Amino acid sequence: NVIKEFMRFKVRMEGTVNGHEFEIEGEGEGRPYEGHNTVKLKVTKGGPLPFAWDILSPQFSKVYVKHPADIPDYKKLSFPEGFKWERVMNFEDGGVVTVTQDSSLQDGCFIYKVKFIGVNFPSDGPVMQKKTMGWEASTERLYPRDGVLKGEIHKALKLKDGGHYLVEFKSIYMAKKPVQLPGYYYVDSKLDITSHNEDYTIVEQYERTEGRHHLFL
Amino acid sequence: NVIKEFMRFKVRMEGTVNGHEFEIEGEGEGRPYEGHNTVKLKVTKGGPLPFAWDILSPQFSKVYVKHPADIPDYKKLSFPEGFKWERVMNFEDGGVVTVTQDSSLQDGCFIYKVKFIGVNFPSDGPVMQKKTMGWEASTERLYPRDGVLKGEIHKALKLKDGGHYLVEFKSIYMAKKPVQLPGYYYVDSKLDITSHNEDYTIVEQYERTEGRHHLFL
Amino acid sequence: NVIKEFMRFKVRMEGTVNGHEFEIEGEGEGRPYEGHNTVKLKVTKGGPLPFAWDILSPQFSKVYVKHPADIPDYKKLSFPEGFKWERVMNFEDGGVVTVTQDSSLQDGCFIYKVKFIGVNFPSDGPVMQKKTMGWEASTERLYPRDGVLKGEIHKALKLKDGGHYLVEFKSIYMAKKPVQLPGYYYVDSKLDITSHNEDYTIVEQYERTEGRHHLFL
Amino acid sequence: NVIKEFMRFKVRMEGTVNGHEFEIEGEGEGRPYEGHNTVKLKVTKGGPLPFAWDILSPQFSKVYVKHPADIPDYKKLSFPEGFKWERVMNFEDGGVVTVTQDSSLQDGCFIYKVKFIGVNFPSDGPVMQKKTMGWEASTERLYPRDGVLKGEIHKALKLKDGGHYLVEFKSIYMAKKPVQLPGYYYVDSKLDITSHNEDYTIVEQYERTEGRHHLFL
Repeated sequence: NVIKEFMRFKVRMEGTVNGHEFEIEGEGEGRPYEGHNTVKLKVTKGGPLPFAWDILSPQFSKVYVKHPADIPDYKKLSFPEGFKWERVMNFEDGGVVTVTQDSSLQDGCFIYKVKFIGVNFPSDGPVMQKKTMGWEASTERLYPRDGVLKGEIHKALKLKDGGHYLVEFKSIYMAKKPVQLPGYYYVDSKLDITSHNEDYTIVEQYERTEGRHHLFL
Repeated sequence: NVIKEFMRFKVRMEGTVNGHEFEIEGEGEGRPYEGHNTVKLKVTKGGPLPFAWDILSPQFSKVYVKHPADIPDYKKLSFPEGFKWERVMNFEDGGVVTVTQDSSLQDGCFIYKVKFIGVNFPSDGPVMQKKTMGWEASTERLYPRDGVLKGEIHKALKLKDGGHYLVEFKSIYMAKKPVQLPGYYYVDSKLDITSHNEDYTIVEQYERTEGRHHLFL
Repeated sequence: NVIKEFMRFKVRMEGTVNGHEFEIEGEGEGRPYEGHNTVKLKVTKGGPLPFAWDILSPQFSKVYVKHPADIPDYKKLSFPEGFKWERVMNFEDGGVVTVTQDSSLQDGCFIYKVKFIGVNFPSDGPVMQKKTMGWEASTERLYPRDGVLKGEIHKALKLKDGGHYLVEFKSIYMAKKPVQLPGYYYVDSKLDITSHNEDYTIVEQYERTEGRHHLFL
Repeated sequence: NVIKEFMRFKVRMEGTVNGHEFEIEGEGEGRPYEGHNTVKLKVTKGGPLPFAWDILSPQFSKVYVKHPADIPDYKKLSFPEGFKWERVMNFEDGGVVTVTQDSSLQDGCFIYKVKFIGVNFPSDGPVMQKKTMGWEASTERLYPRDGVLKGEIHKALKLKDGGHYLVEFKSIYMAKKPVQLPGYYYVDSKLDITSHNEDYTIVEQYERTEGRHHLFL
């Protein structure tokens, strides 16, 4: 087995939001079978960011989702080769983001390569004015489709003046080799920003993430 | 107590799907504080239906959602006056449905009046070809907004040739009198068709529905 | 040919916007082959309306669209039997409307029966606060699909304090019996509110609508 | 004065579609005040492309749009500094694309830098199976919003076996310096693939694009 009880990872993101180009690099670690992982990020180019860090936080590790024995762990089974993941984030005020990523395993460490493009965010909106205060804990709905695994989430960012800023996530997970696909299931996640410097150029995150069947089944 | 341990309801739906006009009348019952109810429906006009019954099933009782003590039960608190609910159902193949309903209390019995309009369903699609096999259990994401309660769900209809037919639900719950609104929370639901006649003109449904905080909190 | 150079019509709408029920009845007339028609409406029940009239204005006659000889006039050809039309109106601030209609012909007079359900409009939004000042002239993109005619438009309502309120229209035109379908084409339209009383309970409208190929063809 | 009657351009694209990375370089020319331009493209990395070329064709020069004297030419006025343009392409089968671009003027030649991310395209769909055969001529609806110029289009890809594959374009044009914005208007366009080799690694395109008021005004 190539996936140990403790695994480290390296991540690199090249992105663009409302015309602003940036590059982020980071290191992370966690326990794949327990559903715990952490990551320390640094904005290497284009810093400081003129937008909310929160839109970038869920783009930095679903191989770390704790899966019970009866639910095929598609993402873990895809290794050593790995998987690719794609995403559409539809924000309630017109903002749209598409993400494309490659997950590989090189010398016992997971390697993540992310590309991000965020467009149509209002200048006076919560993203461009940094009015967000982290994500609420979420629940993803997953199912097999077109030979790959897909998942959707109704997420929300908490606001400074109170209230929520709603975002719909549509994710696609694609294995680099044909492996076992699960049926209809759910993934609960809670991402927290554990520490950050004043301008968000150095950020530390934590994520608890577990897969399960619906409670009524 | 205005809402008793055991409550009955009467429901009437006037609808249109792909130009086909129909009317449905029903009678139901259940336990509001336990999170479960049943309903028997009869197609009084426009029978037999040339589309999947399943798209109509979740339009026939959220006052029956079991809520913990720490989550304000907005829908129960709205009574004797009651509440109105509205909904948008966005199907993956282009089909769209808007629903509008009024919930009142007349002489110890809940009265539900539903109006349904379903449009843009492909003639060769699972709705018009009756290829659906019930809903999978679901999880609604709720939050307060614009002085009322809103909730969204990523639902799915099971297909007989295998696979899923995806539908996004967007619901709005509006009290007739200003009552206490809850915060961010979730409602798990599971609707089953318990019995039906050959042409789906007489149908019986069961729904278990419970409110809760996200499992990681 | 059952459709003459001058044709009259009568229309009735039963609708609901944000829980508010209403009924509208009207009489109209126009010239089918010239591309223009007029209509006088009166709110028979639910008057005065607490929302903007403008959202109802495009639901009151596409058989009146002028078509050149080289573009099959599907809607005119559908008569004496007639056609049914359905619509989805997606507003930028979340408001969603579905409309279903039946168009028939009785002794030289077209009979229109409309059902309208409008949901999710913000209470402080331009619809519920009556801040709209009529529609801008529009351009519909049409094409045949699933044995019927479809069309989409990027429309906009002019705002009182300046700016626009965007709405995407998705319409489906369905002949009761199969008749010749056109290919890809466009329809230019301009609807005007010619007169109205103070509370919009009596309203007169004018529409100019003509079909054409794209100008670069 | 800076934009001459005849202007040349260089374009570079770094993109990803369904996990497949590619790079495209090209050179074009045309007449800005007349509303027409040409471009020759070469796939420099990731060739041959396993998807339809057509989705990339409209990403390679709106400074070339012929504008009448009464409609402020925002994009031409933005020069020598230039503009940035962003886009969302919503395909009817779930595919989503976000594009971000930078347009500048260097040594009397326009320089275009494009980043493209395409996600959620079905493996058996029109894009991944190359079932498309060019775009139909289109009509963009433009308006000023949030201090910038926005435009939406209901586009369509012609299918090899007949019918259309629908795509909704949402574009945002942002000048690098505060310049005069137009009002509500339209842009007609027709993009043709004039020449290509067997695997689409070398492609030549032509575009005729002109701005105008609605025909009824």
